[PDB]
Amino acid sequence: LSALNPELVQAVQHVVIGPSSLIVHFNEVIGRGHFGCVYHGTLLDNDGKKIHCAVKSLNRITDIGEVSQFLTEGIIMKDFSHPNVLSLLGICLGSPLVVLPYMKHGDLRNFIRNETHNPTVKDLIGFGLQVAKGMKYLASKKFVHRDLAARNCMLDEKFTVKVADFGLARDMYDKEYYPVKWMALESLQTQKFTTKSDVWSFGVLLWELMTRGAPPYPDVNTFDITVYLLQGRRLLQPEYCPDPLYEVMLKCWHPKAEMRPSFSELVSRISAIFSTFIG
Ligand SMILES: c1ccc(Cc2c[nH]c3ncc(-c4cnn(C5CCNCC5)c4)cc23)cc1
Repeated sequence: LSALNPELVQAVQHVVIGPSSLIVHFNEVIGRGHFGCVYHGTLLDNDGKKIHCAVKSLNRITDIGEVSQFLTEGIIMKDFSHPNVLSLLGICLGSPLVVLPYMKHGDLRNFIRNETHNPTVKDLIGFGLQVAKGMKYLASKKFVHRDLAARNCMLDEKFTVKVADFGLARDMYDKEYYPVKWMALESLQTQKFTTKSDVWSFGVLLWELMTRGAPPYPDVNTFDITVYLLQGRRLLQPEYCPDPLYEVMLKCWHPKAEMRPSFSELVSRISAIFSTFIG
């Protein structure tokens, strides 16, 4: 660690959590191993307030080159915070640690699929509006997510949705062993991603919300999706999805990227749909 470049060490000081400020429960994993090496932890802020956090161990990092790159991703991610985006609490330098807020309800897809939970149509549109707000923020920063889906959004104790799976929180489902159906048509054809291809993914995420986590295009092979979309076939209107909300989804799947709504337009249109419900 003494081999680290000093101007880079100075640069990362506002992101670094001192080892005396973090208590990691290496004996308690979060999510039964489904999210890899992530543990319960306790972060002590400057005032001594105890913060329940999720601590990911980055075992895939060994050399000083990978360590430096990890410090930079930390510096960049610390500048991203919004109520609807998973916010980095900090980093710790065993293996390097990524400290994230604790999300009581885990991923959005498993929450809406859980038979014991009963989110209303209002609550579901509300989750889609929160995702649109988080994406509007990421898009304003010229950030292209590339993997927006309900599995990649987290839900906290106050039912606030956090767009995740970016920066140091990427490869969320990295399991140790012993997304073509969300992609825009041009991304399937050219392998190039833009904010307008994230708008497409957003439309598929809206459809996941309104069907309470059903898998998209279950009868279509991942190889056959391109042709299916070129024929002008699209995901159908879910049973209890309001028509103006389905109109919004169809706009997200326009074959011409330039004709799709912006995330700013999506927040505007969805906020007005959301306001029609009693609460
Ligand atoms: C890297 C990047 C992002 C993560 C995601 C993550 C960050 N903070 C979390 N806080 C809690 C949980 C989580 C997982 N499952 N659960 C619950 C679900 C309801 N039943 C009890 C368990 C909570 C996940 C995360 C991980 C690694």
